[PDB]
Amino acid sequence: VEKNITVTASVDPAIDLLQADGNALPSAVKLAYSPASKTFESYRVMTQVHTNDATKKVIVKLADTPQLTDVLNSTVQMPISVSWGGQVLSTTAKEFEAAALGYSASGVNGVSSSQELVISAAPKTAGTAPTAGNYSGVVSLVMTLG
Amino acid sequence: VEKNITVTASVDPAIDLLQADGNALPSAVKLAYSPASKTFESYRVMTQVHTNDATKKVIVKLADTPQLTDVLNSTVQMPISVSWGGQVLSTTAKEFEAAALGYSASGVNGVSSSQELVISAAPKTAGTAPTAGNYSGVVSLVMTLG
Amino acid sequence: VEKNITVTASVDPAIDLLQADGNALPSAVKLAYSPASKTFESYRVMTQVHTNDATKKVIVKLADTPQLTDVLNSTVQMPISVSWGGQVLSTTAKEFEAAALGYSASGVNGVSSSQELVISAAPKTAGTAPTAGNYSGVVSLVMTLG
Amino acid sequence: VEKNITVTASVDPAIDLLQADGNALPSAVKLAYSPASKTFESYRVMTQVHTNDATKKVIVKLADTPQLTDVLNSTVQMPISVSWGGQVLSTTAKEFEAAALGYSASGVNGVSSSQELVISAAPKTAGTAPTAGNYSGVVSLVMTLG
Amino acid sequence: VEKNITVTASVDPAIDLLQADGNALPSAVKLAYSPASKTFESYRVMTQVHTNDATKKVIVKLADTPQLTDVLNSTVQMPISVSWGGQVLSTTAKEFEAAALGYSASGVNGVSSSQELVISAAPKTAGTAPTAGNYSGVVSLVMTLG
Amino acid sequence: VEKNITVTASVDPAIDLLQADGNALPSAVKLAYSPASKTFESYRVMTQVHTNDATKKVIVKLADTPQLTDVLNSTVQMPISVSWGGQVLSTTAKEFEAAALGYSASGVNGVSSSQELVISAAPKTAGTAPTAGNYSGVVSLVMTLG
Amino acid sequence: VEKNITVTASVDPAIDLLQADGNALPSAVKLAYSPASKTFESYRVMTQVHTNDATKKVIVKLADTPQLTDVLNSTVQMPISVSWGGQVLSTTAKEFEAAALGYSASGVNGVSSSQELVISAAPKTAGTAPTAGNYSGVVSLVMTLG
Repeated sequence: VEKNITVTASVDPAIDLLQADGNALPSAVKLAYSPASKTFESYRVMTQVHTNDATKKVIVKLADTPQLTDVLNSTVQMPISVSWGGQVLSTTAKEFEAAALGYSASGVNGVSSSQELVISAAPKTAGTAPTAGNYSGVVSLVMTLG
Repeated sequence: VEKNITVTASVDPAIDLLQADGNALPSAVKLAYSPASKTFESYRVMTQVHTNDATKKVIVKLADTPQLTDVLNSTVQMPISVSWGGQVLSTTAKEFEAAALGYSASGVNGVSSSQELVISAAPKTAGTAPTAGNYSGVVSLVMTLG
Repeated sequence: VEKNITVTASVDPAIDLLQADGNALPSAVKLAYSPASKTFESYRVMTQVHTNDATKKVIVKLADTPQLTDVLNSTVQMPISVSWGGQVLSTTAKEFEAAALGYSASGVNGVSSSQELVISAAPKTAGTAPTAGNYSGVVSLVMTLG
Repeated sequence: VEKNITVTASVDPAIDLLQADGNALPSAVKLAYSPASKTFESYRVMTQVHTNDATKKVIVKLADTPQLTDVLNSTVQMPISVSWGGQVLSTTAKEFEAAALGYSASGVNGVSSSQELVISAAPKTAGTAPTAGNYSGVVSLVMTLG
Repeated sequence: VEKNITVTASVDPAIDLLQADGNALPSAVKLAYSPASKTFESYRVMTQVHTNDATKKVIVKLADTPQLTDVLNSTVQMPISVSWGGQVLSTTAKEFEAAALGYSASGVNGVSSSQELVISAAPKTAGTAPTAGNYSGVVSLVMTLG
Repeated sequence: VEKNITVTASVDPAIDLLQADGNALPSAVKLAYSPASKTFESYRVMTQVHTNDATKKVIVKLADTPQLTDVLNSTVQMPISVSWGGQVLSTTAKEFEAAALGYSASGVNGVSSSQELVISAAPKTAGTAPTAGNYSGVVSLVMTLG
Repeated sequence: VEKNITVTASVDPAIDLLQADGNALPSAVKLAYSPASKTFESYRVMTQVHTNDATKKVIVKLADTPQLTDVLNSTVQMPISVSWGGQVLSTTAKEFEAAALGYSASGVNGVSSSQELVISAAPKTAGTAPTAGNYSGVVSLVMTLG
């Protein structure tokens, strides 16, 4: 037999995010709506940033405001909230100092301390249940070196 | 770098199931077979039901009779048994009263007492060892409000 | 709501391993490294073997020599040592007699006495600290009936 | 049968924490709230630090301020307090001298005397009961050598 | 090193149970069976109830009738008997008056006198030895304020 | 509140060991080392055997030769010596007659006279102090009816 | 409605590879690049070989040397390393004996023990970061019977 396995990779020499255990971030996450409290469960994962130069600050921002949208009704939207390193991310660029990230906390140089990434969504109107259906959205997290 | 994390969610304003610790139910379970006793281990998890209205009864049923089937032989089947709240579930719809579920037992309104969910399988013929191989199946648990 | 829980199972009519309390073996284990003594902590669990026929001997072997490898450097390796029933396992097949396992020690037929399984790792060079990073590996324990 | 047990380990040649009995620290802890005194129970464990070089000081800090957050409401928070070696830990780095830790108190070189680790939480407003629900959080304890 | 310790807590502002020495109740108990008398040993622990309001009665009940079940045979069952405060608990709700509990017997307000909790099991048929194997079950004790 | 207490039990209809006061045997024991005499303290407990049939002999043996091993060095071992009923136990099976055990010495039928169980360890080389550290081991006592 | 689902299959009566859980191998894999260590993450999957005749040896080779190439610059290349069964694969043909594969380890005849497949890539010049961009490549694994 012949088995053609396609191998693909994306390379950025400067920066990237990886999980605290040394694995790539998940490509998809699942949220749960609970009717009693009218809110969605948050997704939390501990991430470490790998950098080529540890002396420069890190700028984190979102490419666009993420929104959960119904697969059958593009009109219905629900905002998505993303926070990294304990601060809420948005289109405006946040800045993290190199000393705050704690590079080389372990024996590996260029790897910072674990930073928590939180993904969550809320109804667009407070105290109102969202319309039934399946929702989907994309969070475009952009990280660049100072 | 840019990391496109896809966020998806399914919303039902009326009812749903969550674990007793406030987490979504597992998407996959594993059963073990012991050759000496010719039986499979059961999977048990404690679940709590969240409802928009606590005064209505709850109807629980299975969409279809689940069966473990060999991944390499669709002919070989093994029945799966599912029980929730201490009663055996089937295609015929069971009914649970609102008072039996014990809503608002804790300080959170609309959340009932913990109900145990049991997943298990048995050989289709009693006292006969199943054929060797890998088996798989899907349990489609359907819960609706009265 | 509909919740599609996938149920999967692997069946071998002859033999398998289970924990002494009647649970499946863990799918993952964690080792701890202490800088002071340059050695890793061992993982120990008490297991019982279930057999269809108690009169036959048991052959235990490893599919391949396990090694801890760095997730970021496939070149760096650390050997893993596995021992079951008080004897060191390897690629060469060990043999355990049916009388040594003590079948039906309790009231259940076909279940032997508790056998200890030990998982441990050591640096590839004695007296040298391993390179910092996260390591991973797989132990493929193979058990077959005589 | 074949049983694929995944073995993973994290190695830091310089420093780490272990329990006083020579076991890894627990990955999860449980706190208890008492309605009568409006306070949470503290978690206490005796830990020993293992070092490659016993002549250097030890710096202990938290990667971020831990907070207990409701699994269903990311808005509700409760601060977590962590203290090690009798001093309260925070984002600002504490320093412990090598003589204060008492290295080689027993016959093992590079192992210090037992240091107590305390994990506790309190309501964000004094004298006010927290909202009912399930809370979760992560404490990221960072220890590095001087 | 970085050590991510997960901290979790469950909060009910009204009521809860704690041990007489101020510790959380055990999450697991062990029963012993003696062949000579055909009965199981009882588990006894002294508990104190903490309440936000000491003037209201206390309702105690079980979410479902607990049963010991064989880990390898879901058909085999053994009933579990639970009694708190000297009275047998069941699905029907018991009621304890605020004066009978003796609140503030010591210097701490809102804490009652010690109440004994008894967990025990018996064979489903009197005078018959249970089938050999390992048994497990869950007791869901529900306590609410009047 | 809801408190999920897990109840588990192991049943053997034929035989078992219990303490002379009617309690289960301890799951863990502690040994002390005195530098002055290069020996370990022995652990002694008085046990009574409960049997379904008092006319049959009792066979007592160890599943494997117990050894104290260093938690940080699996190479270092220390033998453990176990004796029950005044005779040294080993892998080879001992036999105790029904008349020697003195069944029904008290008013309870099927319960024998008190038999002493001794657990002790010694250095693997006589007159040599063991290496410093923490040691652990498991004694697998197997008792079966004739 | 009419839904035209195209069904296609490739048949080789002699040999093929499947995952250890009985699924086809993935058609695409993703590699992660970390700037700090200047290396790519490896892809590891456990595979089992199915054969028509278990007495013949197995020859494994690559059709051509795989290389990661930039989608926008065909000049930029990065070598891909593939290893199966613990040995590095190349254009020269490796040979695996029928006894080393351990056929019929489980109850299914003609299925061998689990063999690990590793896919990884490295920069063409050691210690040099690859040029930024998206890379792609194909691994043509050829397996034939002796």
